[PDB]
Amino acid sequence: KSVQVFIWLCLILVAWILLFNHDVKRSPAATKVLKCITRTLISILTGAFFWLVKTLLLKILAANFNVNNFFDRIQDSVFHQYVLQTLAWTMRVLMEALAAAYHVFRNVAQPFFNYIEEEDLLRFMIKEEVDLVFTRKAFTEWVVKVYTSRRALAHSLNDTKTAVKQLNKLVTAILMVVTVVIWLLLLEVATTKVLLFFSTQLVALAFIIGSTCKNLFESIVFVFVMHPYDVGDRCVVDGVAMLVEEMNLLTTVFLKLNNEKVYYPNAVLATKPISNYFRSPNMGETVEFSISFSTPVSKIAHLKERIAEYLEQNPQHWAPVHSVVVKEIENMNKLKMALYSDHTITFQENRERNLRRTELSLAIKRMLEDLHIDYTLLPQDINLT
Amino acid sequence: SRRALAHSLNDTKTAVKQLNKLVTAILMVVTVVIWLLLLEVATTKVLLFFSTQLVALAFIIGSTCKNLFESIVFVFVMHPYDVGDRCVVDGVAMLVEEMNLLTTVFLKLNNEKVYYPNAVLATKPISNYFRSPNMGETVEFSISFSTPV
Amino acid sequence: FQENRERNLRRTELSLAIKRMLEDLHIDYTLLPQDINLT
Repeated sequence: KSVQVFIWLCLILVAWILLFNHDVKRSPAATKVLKCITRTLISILTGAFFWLVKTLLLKILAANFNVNNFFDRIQDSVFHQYVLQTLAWTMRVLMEALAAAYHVFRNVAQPFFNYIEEEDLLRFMIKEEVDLVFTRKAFTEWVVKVYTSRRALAHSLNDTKTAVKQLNKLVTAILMVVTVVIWLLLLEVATTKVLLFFSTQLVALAFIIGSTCKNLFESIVFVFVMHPYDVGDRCVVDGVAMLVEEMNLLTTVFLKLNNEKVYYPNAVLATKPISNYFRSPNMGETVEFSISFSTPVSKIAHLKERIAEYLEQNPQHWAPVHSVVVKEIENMNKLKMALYSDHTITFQENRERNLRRTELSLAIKRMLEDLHIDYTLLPQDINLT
Repeated sequence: SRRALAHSLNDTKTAVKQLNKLVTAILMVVTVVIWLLLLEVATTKVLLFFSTQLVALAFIIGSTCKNLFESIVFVFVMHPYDVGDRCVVDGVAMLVEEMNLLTTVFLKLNNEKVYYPNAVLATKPISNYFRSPNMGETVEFSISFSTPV
Repeated sequence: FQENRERNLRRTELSLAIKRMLEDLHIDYTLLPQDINLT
């Protein structure tokens, strides 16, 4: 549509030029109005060109956001469509997009059949599709997680579109003001001295508003170019973890682990390093405990074996790979012990992370108690008088 | 090591491609404006207005362009690390992940993903384990003063 | 230190070895004695 209107207007301009190109001086007054009309036509042509470049910039930014998120958005949409069947166009579908779901899934599944009913899936989709898509409770939890992910994707799309809309509003404002001032200058309405006074006033306007414009440009470069996180991602800034809430071009809204709302200037964030749990691989855990220096090495080997068996017998929570080390020896009485193991998830699920860590710590405490590993204070020599 | 080398080559090529895209953009805009000026299409006053608007565009975008140029100078000229190298920044060890011209992605020892502005890294000192020689170890223990020599 | 896990495992092994060697030699640490006057 943009190129269509542009070519229409340029054809209008060239047609006007061809008709009046002939040297036919109807009247001196006619020449003045003809010059004014020509200047206005070329001014609106420049305005249309500015509109074209504006829409090109906005569309390339939208395409970058698409290459960033729309792939996962379409994947989630396809997964939701497949789940519903068992129980551009993609952009439009994404924009359009608990207990009840679990009850519906249970009703669909055959009574007294914990596993997913293959017959029901076969009647609704192909066997290969059902296998690719694939305990009723686990299926319900996965469906709830997929619904939450789709809601988060929709919120992220809305945030991106709102940021793009605000950027479009700002760019359109500057474009319109530039177009009107260009039309005024081409009409040649002001004298030289007044034009110089306007020039120095524009220089002062620049000197003043340019600091905030630089801040704004840095913020949008951080938001779009760097693009460190999406809406709903749990991120750490200056050592404190939060959750992304909004995507304003000049600020970002965060929720702390206590649900406290926070506001951060995007320019300030650009200077700081940013960490993202959602985009990170499976995260690592660490537990610290202390034991006496007199502990035999055999007990340490037994503890290592118990840790290994406990970690390998719980693959749904912990990866088999793990390490146990000694940090330092204090006064030849205390040994500092550290365990390292990786979850099957990231720190995005903070509550699940903490529950799993508590379970692992209690398990390690029980294993240490079983092995009779003890800690002791250094004996004190007292001389009476 | 071969996989890491391939990843490093891909990261370098992607950084070069982004740099090429940016340079091509500025080159194309400069070429079209040069063509317009040589065609002599605009009047003097409109040209002066365009000149002051370009001056304002410079005043605004030049801070970010300076940051970008510092970042690319740090990435290419200084070149302190490669992809997959384990480096220490501000006392914390990490692993290089990506080689963006304006940012670098790191993985901490807990596998946590981190983002650092390349301009900020340029100001800080950087340590690299991969490029370092065989490293030294140290162990501390305490004993009584009455211990015989 | 690129192989952080191997580095830490080797350091732990060395620390345990040093602990065993110190225990064999009967090298000990002691707190300073405290003088107490009853009333």
